[PDB]
Amino acid sequence: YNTKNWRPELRVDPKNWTDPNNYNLNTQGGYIVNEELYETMPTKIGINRVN
Amino acid sequence: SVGFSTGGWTAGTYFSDNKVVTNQTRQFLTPIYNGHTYKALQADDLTNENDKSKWNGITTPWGYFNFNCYASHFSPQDWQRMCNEYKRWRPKRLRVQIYNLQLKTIQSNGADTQYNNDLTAAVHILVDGSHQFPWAQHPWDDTCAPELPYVIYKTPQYAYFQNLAGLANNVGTNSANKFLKMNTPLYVLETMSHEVLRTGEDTSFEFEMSSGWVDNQTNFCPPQLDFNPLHDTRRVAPRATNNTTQYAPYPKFKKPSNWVPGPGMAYPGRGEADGKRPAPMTVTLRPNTFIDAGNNTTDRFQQASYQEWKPTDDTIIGQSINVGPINCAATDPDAVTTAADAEDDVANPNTDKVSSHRYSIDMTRWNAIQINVRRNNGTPETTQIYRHYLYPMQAWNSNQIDRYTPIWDKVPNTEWHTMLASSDGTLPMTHPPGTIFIKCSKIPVPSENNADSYLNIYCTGQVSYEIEWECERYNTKNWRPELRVDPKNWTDPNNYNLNTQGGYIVNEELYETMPTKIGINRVN
Amino acid sequence: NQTNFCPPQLDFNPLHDTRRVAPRATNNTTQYAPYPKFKKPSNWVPGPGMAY
Amino acid sequence: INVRRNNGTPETTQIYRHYLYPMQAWNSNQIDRYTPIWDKVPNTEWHTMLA
Amino acid sequence: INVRRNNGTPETTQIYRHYLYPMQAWNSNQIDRYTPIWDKVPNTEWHTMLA
Amino acid sequence: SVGFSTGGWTAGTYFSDNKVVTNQTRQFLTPIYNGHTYKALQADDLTNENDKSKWNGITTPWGYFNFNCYASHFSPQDWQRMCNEYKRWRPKRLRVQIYNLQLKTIQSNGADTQYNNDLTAAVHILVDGSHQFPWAQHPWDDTCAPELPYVIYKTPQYAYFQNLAGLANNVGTNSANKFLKMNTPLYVLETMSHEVLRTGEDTSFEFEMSSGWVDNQTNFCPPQLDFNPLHDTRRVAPRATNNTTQYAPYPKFKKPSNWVPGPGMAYPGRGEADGKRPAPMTVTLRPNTFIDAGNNTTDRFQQASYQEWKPTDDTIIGQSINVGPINCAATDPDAVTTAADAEDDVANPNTDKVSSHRYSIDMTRWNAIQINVRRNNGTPETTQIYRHYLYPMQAWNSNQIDRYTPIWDKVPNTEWHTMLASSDGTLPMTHPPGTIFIKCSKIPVPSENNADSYLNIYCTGQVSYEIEWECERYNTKNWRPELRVDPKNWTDPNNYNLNTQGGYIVNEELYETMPTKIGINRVN
Amino acid sequence: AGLANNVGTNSANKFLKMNTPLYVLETMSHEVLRTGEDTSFEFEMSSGWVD
Repeated sequence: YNTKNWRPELRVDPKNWTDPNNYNLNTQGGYIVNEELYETMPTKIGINRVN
Repeated sequence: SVGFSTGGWTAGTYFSDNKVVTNQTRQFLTPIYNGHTYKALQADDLTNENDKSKWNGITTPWGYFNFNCYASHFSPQDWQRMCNEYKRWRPKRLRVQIYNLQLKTIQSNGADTQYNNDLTAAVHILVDGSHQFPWAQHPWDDTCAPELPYVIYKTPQYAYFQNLAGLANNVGTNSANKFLKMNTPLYVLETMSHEVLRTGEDTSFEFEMSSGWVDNQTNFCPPQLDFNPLHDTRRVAPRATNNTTQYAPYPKFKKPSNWVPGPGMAYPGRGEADGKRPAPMTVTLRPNTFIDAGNNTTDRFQQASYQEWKPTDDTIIGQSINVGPINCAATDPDAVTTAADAEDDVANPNTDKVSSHRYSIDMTRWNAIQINVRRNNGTPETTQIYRHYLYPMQAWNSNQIDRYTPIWDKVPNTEWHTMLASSDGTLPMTHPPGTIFIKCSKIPVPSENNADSYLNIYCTGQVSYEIEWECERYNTKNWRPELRVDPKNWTDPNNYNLNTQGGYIVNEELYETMPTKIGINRVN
Repeated sequence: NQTNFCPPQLDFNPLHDTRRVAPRATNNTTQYAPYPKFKKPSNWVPGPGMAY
Repeated sequence: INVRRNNGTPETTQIYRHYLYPMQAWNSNQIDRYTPIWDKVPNTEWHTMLA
Repeated sequence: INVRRNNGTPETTQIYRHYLYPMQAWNSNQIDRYTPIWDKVPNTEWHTMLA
Repeated sequence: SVGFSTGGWTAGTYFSDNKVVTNQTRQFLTPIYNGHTYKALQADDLTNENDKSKWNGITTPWGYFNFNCYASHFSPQDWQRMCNEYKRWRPKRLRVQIYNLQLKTIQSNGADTQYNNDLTAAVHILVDGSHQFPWAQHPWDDTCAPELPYVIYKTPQYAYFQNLAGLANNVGTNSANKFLKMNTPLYVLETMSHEVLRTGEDTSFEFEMSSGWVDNQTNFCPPQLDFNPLHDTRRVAPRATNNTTQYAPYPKFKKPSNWVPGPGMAYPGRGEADGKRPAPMTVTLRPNTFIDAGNNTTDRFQQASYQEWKPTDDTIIGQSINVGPINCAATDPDAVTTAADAEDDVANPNTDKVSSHRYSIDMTRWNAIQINVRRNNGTPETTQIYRHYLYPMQAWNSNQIDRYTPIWDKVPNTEWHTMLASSDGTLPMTHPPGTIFIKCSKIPVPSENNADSYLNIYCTGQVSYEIEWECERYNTKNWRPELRVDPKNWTDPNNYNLNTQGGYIVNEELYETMPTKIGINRVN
Repeated sequence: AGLANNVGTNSANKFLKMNTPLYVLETMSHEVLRTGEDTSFEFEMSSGWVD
């Protein structure tokens, strides 16, 4: 993408996660995904296109 | 140098079989806009209850040129000749020249205001050809270049949309509210490379245009009625008696057609005396992660059904999304929803003064659509379809346009769009001619206190703009003479003429239409 | 991967009037008044949808 | 959608099913990483736009 | 089509006129030997798919 | 000629795998400085007890351009993209163009002030590329080119240091006092060849830059903790019982490391409410042949020990040598000693408004260092090292920087220097981009009495400046997603945006950091 | 565990926990060998002297 936007844009990032330990392993070998809440890593989060 | 002109006056229209070329030159005036600075513009502060909007945006120091209208490129004479001699036309390309620039300082001496030229002052000229800035241009804006060639053209100031105050605000956590507010873009034209020009310099621009045709011809025959009555159809209509069906052939003058009337919506609008919800269609936006604060801090929604949020009237009015004309092939709203070019005194009725596209006699556009069923008790009943969408086997024509119609509109930049058939008569194009932005240079002056203080200047120059039009002459086997664009029907014989005060006389008693699609028949 | 911040209906310059006028119905006749600067009718229809 | 009756009463109703119509423009909804990539278009004579 | 009201009552209604919509796929109806081969598309600016 | 522009507006950022190119243009204003003359500047007269310095120097009629800051070259958007997409970057070269020059006379007519251009007036432009003049530039000066491209850039006035009044004075015979006073240099820019330009002329400059990298990645693993706990270490820890030593192996999760924590000093400073000695480190200078007069005519020293002279507090304050941040790899002072960009009303706390580099999560930077001994009576005791110098086998990382950080600093011109690892985040370079000095020509007017009387003028023009950045994209084998520079954590969603007054909104409620080294892990 | 944990807001605690990497060797290309296969490796070494 190229943009002429001045301001910074939203990006896919862990900061909004309820559970900081996510997509990580526990001591039993369990793969930890979305136990407390669904943590979305969606498309179309931040990149603006002009109309 | 300072004493050489960078161009000359170019004008006149060239006619030929396959192409028409229009040439216009205007003297223009560009002032300083917005105090040479960018500002946020919030409609909630500017409006009142009669018309309220949450529209937010940015006003810029820049200004721009607008060529989009036919009266800008065609005199009434030349428009008449287009409508009479050609079955269709479309713009192929636009060439713009800006030259003979003059930069004058505005300096007060005593009570007098003296105008002296600053020979080293410059003008900023930016062209955005890839549309990387917002494209703030509403097609029916009054900002277009003037119709009369000797009238000065004041360039309009550029401003664009940022967000809706009701949607984009500081509310909730991980909410569409904050994200719309966080993700709101800001555009500054000084972040793009552009030309700066002094009085001896000039510049030029060319834009290739791809689009659909403006059609000048009309269909006398409804596609459903094109058949030979002299002969029977093999096709038979059902007749329901008790639990069985008896069949009988369609009458010779009624033959069922494969061809469905085109899409249409006959919605006039609310017709209210306010400016709240004037359009036939309004739209409300509620992102699914939106948080309603139950205050005036956000838009308001009540849930009407499970997972359904109905906006309040204030929310509809606030987001101020107005869609029209939507009528497409429906002819009842034509007069009411296409209107333009009217000033409201309320002292005298403007009903017949206003311009609209109501004058089409085309037979592919429908008043009403009836669907027919029969209930179990044997009662036939018929209802009408007021909103009729795209359906297989539809064929229809666009509505007429006139000379005061805008030429193009910009197709929204989106993943998906349906066919581009406009109810207002513009030609939607993916890339319209790129916007030419113009700004007077900011000449600072020293100030003792820290202050932004500049030299008051303005720019004057000549803009020459040219469109090459692809056109096609008509051939017909019609025996009879056809309707043409002509003054004979005018209520006021003195029209597009000047009065003794220099006033240009247009449509004082009544709107005199010079529409497309008046006379030229095409066979079905 | 990209999002539209601007509704295609709202992309316009409020600083200027639209030539286009809205109908006002009094008795059997129509009076016309211009659309407000911040409400400009759009050619662009909201996309297809079903909320069920 | 907005209409006005003969007695002068404006009334507005909502369109819950809204089909393809001329001059529409819109975007797809977002996806995430757990979304399937493709689907098979049915083998048929006719199909509308794939959105 | 299926909705649920606020009081918890599900209700279903039928669509008797169903227009072109994204992601539709269908076939033409059968023909026989007494069917006409062709028809003329109306001469017009706009037409939808010929089915 | 007078009516031709000597350039155009150049802007925009180019991104690529191996290089990023920024382009900025600013309209600038250069006034007459210092009455077109050189003057001595003595701080003892300008200051008072709250902040006193013996600083002496020269103020010049010249002024200069300052490009040193990231916000000058990067919009918040472009800074975000650098931090997200690249593991490191450094400036390769700087290109500067000065053009479209305008020289206006300031002449009063009655109560009005009229601005007319003098077409034959000139501008002096001096570039010192070999740094033969003093380099007066403190990296955190507020004199840098403006962040917003449409803001006017007022060039700062140039002034430099000569000597310290306490050290350099007329005292003693054959003393460091007189020699410092005798040997004090004087620099006049009119003794170097330079360009003079009228409105039709322009000029350009290029500067090659060699430097270290700005690192965008963070170490999740302390180099001491990178080991496999599943296995024993052969290495055994001593256990002291009476006069003998018993050995036992280190635990599996504690394995002694060869790697020493990097150098650091955790000194906050005095934290006093005055401006006297604000830095963590202060330095006093006493040449060995210096003579103390026992008066206020010199600096004051008491001998504390044989051949040791301890300065009085007034002497420390007077010489005004302030050194910080010195913390290097120590993280406790990070917030307090790196702060910047704060105005003190004292009415509202600026604690969270101020910018500092406190946000690094890197694991190579230490809170505290403990050393461990055992006395003869069997008592173990542990103390901490508050100043920890360079030592063999140290490895550490720089602290984070933000967009408001200056890019470079000048390495002092000296025989010896240690490694260039900055606590403030600048890139020290032996030759920074040469300073471009600018001065309005001195146009004298005749005067009846002998007097220095000139014509009041100022210069306006456009400066275009460009940096080519060498950058590297990151590759990682990390499975999990990483932190990125993003608005989500902002207290104020409306940031780096404009308000309705044209104000540019930055960090009103709290400082919103867009730091380097936020998310990208490098393996130890 | 003392540094990286779920505590505070916008804190080094959560960021250390969020930003913790995970490495899985099956995400890198490598050889698989049966009994008849063999493999070899060479490593150039630069270092100081043992005196």
